[PDB]
Amino acid sequence: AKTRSSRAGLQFPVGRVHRLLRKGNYAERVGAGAPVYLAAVLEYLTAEILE
DNA sequence: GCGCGTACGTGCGTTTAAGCGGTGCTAGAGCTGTCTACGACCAATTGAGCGGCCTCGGCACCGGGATTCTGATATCGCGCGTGATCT
Repeated sequence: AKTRSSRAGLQFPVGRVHRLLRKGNYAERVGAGAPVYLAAVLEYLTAEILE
């Protein structure tokens, strides 16, 4: 699978989250797992609200 | 506004443990050196996401109907008071 969400088994965009973390002036560098973790958390909260 | 009653406040006595000074021990926070692997950066490219258009059906509108339901009165039942009868 190409998309990083598919690798992480998520419906939210890991690539977009990584890009925002980088172009958000949050830190000099952004780990590889931070976008995955944040996408998973956002997906969980979205599902929790939508249920 | 009035009246009650009781529950905090003020004060004195007793008790507890906070506080201060002192010494000891070591746990971990900080610093230093070294090294590796993770991420930024770059290039290529292709595919996921977005804009737009179309179809359709979920829901907003309107009309008619069922359903509470809120308030009063009144009827009926129950309770209290007064009158009549019996003991």
